[PDB]
Amino acid sequence: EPEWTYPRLSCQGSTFQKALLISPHRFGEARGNSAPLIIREPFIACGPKECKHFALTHYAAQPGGYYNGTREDRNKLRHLISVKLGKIPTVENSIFHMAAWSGSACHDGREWTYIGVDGPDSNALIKIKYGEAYTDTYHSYANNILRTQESACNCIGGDCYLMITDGSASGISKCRFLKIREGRIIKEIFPTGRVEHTEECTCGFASNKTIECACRDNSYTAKRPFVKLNVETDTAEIRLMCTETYLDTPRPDDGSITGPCESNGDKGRGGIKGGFVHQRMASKIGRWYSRTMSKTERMGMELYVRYDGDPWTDSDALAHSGVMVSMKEPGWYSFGFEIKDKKCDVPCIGIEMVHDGGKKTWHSAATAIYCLMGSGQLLWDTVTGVDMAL
Amino acid sequence: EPEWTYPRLSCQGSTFQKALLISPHRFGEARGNSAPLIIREPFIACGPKECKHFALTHYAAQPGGYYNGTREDRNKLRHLISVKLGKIPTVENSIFHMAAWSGSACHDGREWTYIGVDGPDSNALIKIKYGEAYTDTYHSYANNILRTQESACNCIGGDCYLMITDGSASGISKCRFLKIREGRIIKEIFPTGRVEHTEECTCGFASNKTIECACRDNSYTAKRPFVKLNVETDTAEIRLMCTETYLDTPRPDDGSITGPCESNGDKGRGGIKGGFVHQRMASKIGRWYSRTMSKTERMGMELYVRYDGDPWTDSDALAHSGVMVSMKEPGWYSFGFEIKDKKCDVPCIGIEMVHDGGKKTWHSAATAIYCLMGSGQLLWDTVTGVDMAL
Amino acid sequence: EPEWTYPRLSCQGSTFQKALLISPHRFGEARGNSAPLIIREPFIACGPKECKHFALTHYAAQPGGYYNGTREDRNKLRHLISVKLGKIPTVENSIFHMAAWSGSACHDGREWTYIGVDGPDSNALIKIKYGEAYTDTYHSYANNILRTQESACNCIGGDCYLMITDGSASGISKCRFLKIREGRIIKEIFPTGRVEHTEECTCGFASNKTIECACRDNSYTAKRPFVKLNVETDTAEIRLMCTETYLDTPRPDDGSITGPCESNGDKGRGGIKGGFVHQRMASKIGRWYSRTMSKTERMGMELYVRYDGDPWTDSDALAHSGVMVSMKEPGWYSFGFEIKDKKCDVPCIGIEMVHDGGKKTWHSAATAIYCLMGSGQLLWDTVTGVDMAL
Amino acid sequence: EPEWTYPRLSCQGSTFQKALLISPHRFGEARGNSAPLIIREPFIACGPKECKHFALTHYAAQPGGYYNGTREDRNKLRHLISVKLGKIPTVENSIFHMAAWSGSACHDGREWTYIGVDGPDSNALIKIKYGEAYTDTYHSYANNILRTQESACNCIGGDCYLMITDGSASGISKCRFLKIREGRIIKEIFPTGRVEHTEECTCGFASNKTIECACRDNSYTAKRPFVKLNVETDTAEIRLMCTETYLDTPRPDDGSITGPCESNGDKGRGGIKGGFVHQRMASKIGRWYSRTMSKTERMGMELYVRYDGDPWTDSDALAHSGVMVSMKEPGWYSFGFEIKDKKCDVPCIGIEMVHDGGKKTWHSAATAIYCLMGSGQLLWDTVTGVDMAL
Ligand SMILES: CC(=O)N[C@H]1[C@H]([C@H](O)[C@H](O)CO)OC(C(=O)O)=C[C@@H]1NC(=N)N
Ligand SMILES: CC(=O)N[C@H]1[C@H]([C@H](O)[C@H](O)CO)OC(C(=O)O)=C[C@@H]1NC(=N)N
Ligand SMILES: CC(=O)N[C@H]1[C@H]([C@H](O)[C@H](O)CO)OC(C(=O)O)=C[C@@H]1NC(=N)N
Ligand SMILES: CC(=O)N[C@H]1[C@H]([C@H](O)[C@H](O)CO)OC(C(=O)O)=C[C@@H]1NC(=N)N
Ligand SMILES: *[C@@H]1O[C@H](CO)[C@@H](O)[C@H](O)[C@H]1NC(C)=O
Ligand SMILES: *[C@@H]1O[C@H](CO)[C@@H](O)[C@H](O)[C@H]1NC(C)=O
Ligand SMILES: *[C@@H]1O[C@H](CO)[C@@H](O)[C@H](O)[C@H]1NC(C)=O
Ligand SMILES: *[C@@H]1O[C@H](CO)[C@@H](O)[C@H](O)[C@H]1NC(C)=O
Ligand SMILES: [Ca+2]
Ligand SMILES: [Ca+2]
Ligand SMILES: [Ca+2]
Ligand SMILES: [Ca+2]
Ligand SMILES: [Ca+2]
Ligand SMILES: [Ca+2]
Repeated sequence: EPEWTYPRLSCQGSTFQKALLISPHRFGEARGNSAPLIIREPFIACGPKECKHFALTHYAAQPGGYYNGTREDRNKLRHLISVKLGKIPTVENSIFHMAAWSGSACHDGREWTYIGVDGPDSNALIKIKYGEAYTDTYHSYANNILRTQESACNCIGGDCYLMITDGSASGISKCRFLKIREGRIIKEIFPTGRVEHTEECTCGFASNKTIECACRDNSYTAKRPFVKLNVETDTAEIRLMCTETYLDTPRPDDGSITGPCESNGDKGRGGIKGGFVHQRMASKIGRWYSRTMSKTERMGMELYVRYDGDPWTDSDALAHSGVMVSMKEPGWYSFGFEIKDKKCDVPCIGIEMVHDGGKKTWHSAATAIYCLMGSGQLLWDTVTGVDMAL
Repeated sequence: EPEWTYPRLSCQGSTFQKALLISPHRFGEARGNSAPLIIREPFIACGPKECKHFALTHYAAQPGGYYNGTREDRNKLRHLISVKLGKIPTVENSIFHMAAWSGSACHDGREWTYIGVDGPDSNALIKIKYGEAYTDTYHSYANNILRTQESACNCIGGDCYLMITDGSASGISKCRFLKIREGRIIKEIFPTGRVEHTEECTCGFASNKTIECACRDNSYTAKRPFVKLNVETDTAEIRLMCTETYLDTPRPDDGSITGPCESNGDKGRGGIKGGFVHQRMASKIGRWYSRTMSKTERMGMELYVRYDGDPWTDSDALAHSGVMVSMKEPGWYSFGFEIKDKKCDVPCIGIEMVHDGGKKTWHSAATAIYCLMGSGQLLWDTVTGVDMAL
Repeated sequence: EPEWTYPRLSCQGSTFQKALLISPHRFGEARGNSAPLIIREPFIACGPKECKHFALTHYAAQPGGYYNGTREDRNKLRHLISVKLGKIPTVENSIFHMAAWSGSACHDGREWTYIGVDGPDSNALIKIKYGEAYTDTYHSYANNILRTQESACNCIGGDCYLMITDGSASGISKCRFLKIREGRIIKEIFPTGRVEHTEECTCGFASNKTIECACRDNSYTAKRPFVKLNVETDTAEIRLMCTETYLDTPRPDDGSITGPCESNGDKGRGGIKGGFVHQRMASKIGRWYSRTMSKTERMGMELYVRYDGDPWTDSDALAHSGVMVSMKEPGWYSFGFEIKDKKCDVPCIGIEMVHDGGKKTWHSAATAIYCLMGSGQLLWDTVTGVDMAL
Repeated sequence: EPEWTYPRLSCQGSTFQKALLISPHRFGEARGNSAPLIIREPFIACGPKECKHFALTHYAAQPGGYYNGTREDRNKLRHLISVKLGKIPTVENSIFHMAAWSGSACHDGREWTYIGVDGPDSNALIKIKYGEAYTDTYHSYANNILRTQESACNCIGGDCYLMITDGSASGISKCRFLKIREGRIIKEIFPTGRVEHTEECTCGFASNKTIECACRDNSYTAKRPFVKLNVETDTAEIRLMCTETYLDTPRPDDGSITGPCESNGDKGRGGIKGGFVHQRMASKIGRWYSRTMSKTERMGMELYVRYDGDPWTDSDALAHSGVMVSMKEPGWYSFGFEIKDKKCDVPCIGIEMVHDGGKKTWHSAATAIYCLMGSGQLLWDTVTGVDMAL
């Protein structure tokens, strides 16, 4: 039958470049004839032959009559959808997978696993589907909005790992990792370390033995919670990223948080999901990240890379590697993913560029993709091109 | 060739949970750019690899100009259509299988069999199609609207069984079962027992030897005719469900039908097609059923279960297992179906949620899907989200 | 590689029944959101796994701004298109195959052959495509609108046969048959007999040795030219159908043409393409035909069958076998085709139901399908359901 | 695996004929319900099984609200897109391959390679994608709009060759050829000879050892730079076509450029990309070319051929072989491509037919296709049928 997928060394390259923009709302004018779905929280996951562009829709299209409520996060209509990457996610092109206001998905070499969360805020539910079949669920353990990544989960040898968390957006949210095999939870991993708040982890394989995640702390710091998960022992430990280049929004000025690596610092309340992807080379490991250009608003998006070291102990600034979205453009969630070439994996970061005109109108997003490509430096930025008044 | 499908034991689990909502008319606004088909009597049937969401279209879209007639049942334009479960049944996404104002379909492991009925009321006709080929028909035997299930037929080792019935909607309608192999009827099975009115059976496998059906009596009782068809002998017997939880609409209060199990009781005229699906375990069988929350109108929908016992003699209440559709929301036909996971079958119930705004405007439906998924209790209900004035 | 296709015995059955209606313009209202293509001359051809519904479009959709000219037969924009049978032929669902104002197509077991005719009226061109590749052409031999069937060609052992004709619509048009193998003309067959005018032949296999065609004579008779083509010798002879049930429109009353089988009779000028398909049984051959209900206008469509005999010498009336389209509905071109079941072929007749409001508005058609199905008699008729004012 | 593609001898034939017209804006009326994409620089490339129709979209549809900018060449929204040849390149039918304002693509027998260029004018970048994976890039070497073919690249035994160029549009632009294998550049080939300005090469195989290109000189001459690239040594040489039939637009009258073959002549500034395709026979090679009917404007398009000889020294007129687009109709870029029949290759030329209504309104194009087909002479021209005011 198909072989189980494993992380492979990354394809040769030393800079990211602009790849593709899926800007569905370039076709949503009242005088046009299209039906782009109103979405937020897009992410991409690839199998050996194809990538799927996922998102949580509000089950409404532009132009339409259901714009009121599209700036709300959770409700009974939101669903996990996808199209093949490169197709415009319209009413007719998309697949509705399950009811969900928080999702994830990944391919293990043989089939797709889709994860969706819905239920009341105080008692929500992780629902897992493997192909066509709904296969398992997991219960709220802290009864305050159980939720997951909003990016791809990660499979090795048929075991797919997924961060879930539950708890207050203003207090404690201790995340946990599920090991899912063929749609069924075969292990629950309870992390050790700086565990007071970890959510919206962007995860990937550092090697066949370790998964790493750059996460969001919505209450205490602008440094990202950084997870190291040993896949063989099924143990995880979390400590804050020590780099002075704080990747969350809001954040203080770089290098202004004094004291040891663990110090929380100022402007900790609030957050944003951030891009992170690995370049696995025979000798070294590159960790690529993205953060907004604004320190306080979801505007702009810049690339950073650091080779080797320990993200937990190194205060050194990450190397600035290009402006993907200028400060004039919206820069909201970003996520890492990998495209499978014939013999190696191509690391990419995707960026959600939300069209926000507030609650009085529709609310949705475009997705920009940057990927490792050749050498030199990043050459061009992405604009969505949408005028929200049309 | 691929091999014939057989019922297997159900995937482990102990509660249903909200799975998927296909609400096409969320995109049918006059200022939108979509063409959801006007449909009624939706149902789902799955093969080894995919599920198809079938329905009986009025061959008209919303927005459109052919709303006069969409509250009629039978007319020369009605057709059986489908999309892969998860696609929006729109004009371009659907496949039109045959002219039909009554339908069923199922997969035997190798190919799909589609059943449609059309023709004048006095002389209607069952038409069978295997794949692309029209293979056989069956004539009206009581000359009064020959009709069928409006839910999946059931195949075992290549033999697919189908309830057909014929006769007065407020009188006698003695059903019969067709045994169809590769699109040709190879046997007629004439049931025994309480046979005066059985229609719209929701059937499935209780094991490899027995198919059971929960049906509608539109004339005499609010209790459901319960069919047990022995697949090895190709014989069937029907008796009324004895449970005090009357599953039909309209119905009297639970437990008010005094006297022996077969007593018809009060508020017998009228009916609704009802959900029913089996959870086969090694030494226990679960029978899951759905009924409206209103005793008289097609509003709401609640889940019920009972493990083991004989439906024909057990007067005990069914155990209530969640509100799938609130009293506020439409709850029309419901049906059972199973999804094929790798080693086991997943029981589900789907719910037709009709948008009823009277004869004065368009008429159509959403489909809500609930499936056995994990443990605990059912967490959330479904709303269609459609404002019929847009 | 795939086996070459051959005619097989027909599936068991003794009556045709209503199968499917593709009425695209049920979705073309000015207030709707669809784009049905404006077409005429539809036909269907099936391979082992799928049928394709072909037609000549005017390269215009309803609603639209290019209605003027859609009642003209030939122009530089017309093209042969198709969708999979059961899909609505819209702008996006259809495939444009080649420029063509006269077409044909058939599958030989391995690939599809598409034939299209365009060029000036005095010097047009047969163009043949095999899969993606344009492979051959044939030249006008009488320099007066070279044209072909407007129905499926017929392949046996990899040789596909096709009627083409050229000459005056009011005078002599001596048809010829091409034997095409893998897109290339390997033989030209010059018919013998009553050859003064044969066009728009509907052809099919009577056996592995003989192809037969019921054709149109636009100038001299209302009896159809009937072709018998021996596939082994590659010779064809044509004589008029002798049945008193004249299948052309216009036509005199049945049985009013006195004299021998060859007599032309009255009301010979004008014509219509007619349905014809074979039911090949081990012992006997049924020839199924269709003609309009009106003797003079393209209104209504009735089925007729005759078993055995010689169509050239038998004056006997064909057996009336059902009203497919009533006299209130449009009945224009009709064609035969066969659907491949697992072990046998299912004969069908398709009917073009044109929406004609004259030259001041759009002009297009619906396609109704009737197929051999069970026993008894034909039970229901087809209406397109379209109101040309919406 | 499948094997590598090699040029083969061409299918037998001696004239081109009108094959297919893809006119998307026949469906772009404000009162219609379609979304044809606004595109320019279309081209076609075929693999063993299918052809893809590529183009450079402005990421806007007709009707729509983003027409300001559609007469620009380079901007951050331009993307390489495709549909299977014969599908209408609409918003939902197309696949968006990468951000690109200059492109090429071709199939090597196993997979597709897509090439896009974007980035600032002074520092643009070639991006290569093999299948789904972004595999390599190539930097600007003259810092003045690095660009490529806008027609198919060409693969032999897995090596795909591509013309890239860089430099002033009214000065020096010395092209280079990239040899790409499975999406990675394995060699740069620096041409020899008349090298001062070569761009938008239309390339193809003259045999298994030589690729030839007919290119555009936008600065100095109306004669086309003619490249002969030896595939075995990976060396190229460029000299101007000596034919008195100048293939560029603008151009002086045929034969007015006096002096030796390499004389630049008059009306050299400005240009157009031009069609060119080979007809390989056992002992003769046919070179087919297209040019506008107007000597100064992009109006009309005529076919020309010459068999054998050396394009670099033969001053003889090319033989005129038909009007494909009349003086009345737009004739913009043209390109060559080959379709793969079972045993041989079919030469074709496609023509971009731009709808030009000025800067004041939308701008886009149809594509007309002519292919070698049978014998005789070319019979009919192509019109787009689009009224730009609708
Ligand atoms: C489950 C849920 O509602 N998650 C929210 C998320 C969350 O709200 C914060 O992370 C605080 O915990 O914030 C945001 C956000 O954009 O700030 C988007 C998410 N929207 C959705 N996932 N639908
Ligand atoms: C054959 C037919 O017309 N079936 C009717 C059905 C029927 O009248 C009752 O069951 C009484 O026999 O009622 C209903 C209904 O919703 O009450 C829908 C069905 N409509 C369709 N399935 N088309
Ligand atoms: C090639 C052509 O123009 N054929 C005509 C056809 C023909 O005109 C008569 O058969 C007389 O020879 O008539 C008709 C018709 O509907 O009467 C339709 C055809 N339309 C198209 N094939 N486009
Ligand atoms: C790279 C680029 O911008 N190419 C231009 C091209 C160019 O200006 C000339 O060849 C001079 O170098 O002209 C034209 C043109 O139609 O004249 C189209 C191209 N547009 C695009 N392919 N996007
Ligand atoms: C991971 O392990 C698999 C299976 O043993 C191997 O194919 C793959 O190349 C390994 N990845 C590395 C070395 O990064
Ligand atoms: C039914 O029998 C088949 C073998 O004939 C087996 O594969 C399947 O598991 C059985 N299922 C039940 C529920 O007995
Ligand atoms: C036609 O010939 C083929 C090949 O010999 C055979 O398979 C088929 O059954 C024959 N058809 C008849 C007997 O009608
Ligand atoms: C080129 O060579 C290949 C074998 O390497 C052969 O298949 C093909 O026919 C040849 N074509 C020409 C034009 O020489
Ligand atoms: Ca924070
Ligand atoms: Ca739509
Ligand atoms: Ca009842
Ligand atoms: Ca006639
Ligand atoms: Ca459309
Ligand atoms: Ca020039």
